[PDB]
Amino acid sequence: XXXXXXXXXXXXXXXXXXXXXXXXXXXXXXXXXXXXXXXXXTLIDYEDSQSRTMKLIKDWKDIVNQVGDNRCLLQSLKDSPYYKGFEDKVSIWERK
Amino acid sequence: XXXXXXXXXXXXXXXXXXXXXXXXXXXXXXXXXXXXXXXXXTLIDYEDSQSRTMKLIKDWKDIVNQVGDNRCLLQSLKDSPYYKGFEDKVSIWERK
Repeated sequence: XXXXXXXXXXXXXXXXXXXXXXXXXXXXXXXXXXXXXXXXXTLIDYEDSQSRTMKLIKDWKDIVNQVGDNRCLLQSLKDSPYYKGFEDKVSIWERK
Repeated sequence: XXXXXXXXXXXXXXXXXXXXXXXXXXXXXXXXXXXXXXXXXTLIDYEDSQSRTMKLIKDWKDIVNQVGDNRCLLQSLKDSPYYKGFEDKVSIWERK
């Protein structure tokens, strides 16, 4: 609204300013932690020679490549100058 | 997907219940998180027999009692049913 873009002009500017650093990082990091893994491990029924039953896993590269993307994304976050205030969550996701 | 939300419906109702807990707890935790930065170690100038100069510390109990309050507050957070989604930050502040 025309009245609100003036009245809130400072709150809007400061947010856009911070877009170069902490806020963009915030967004991307939240997404990385929310995703966690590329996909749930596939549950596939499998049968051996002797008639047992078992669920097995497939599509591993889909899962592993997401992990590699997340680790290199954390390395990309390690180059930000505002990393000193957010290092502690990065340690969590690093060890995880 | 429709197949997904009905298939996972058993979890969604319980996750909402979990959320009610988690939000109430989270808000309380936020207050503790906001607190930590404010405390300042006492700094004072002191002089020995031989005329050196040194800054020293006082008012220790003011600092230590806040730490005890924070640890028992974390124990109070450990009894919440929504602790399973927020355990990882509690581990940070526990070790810290």
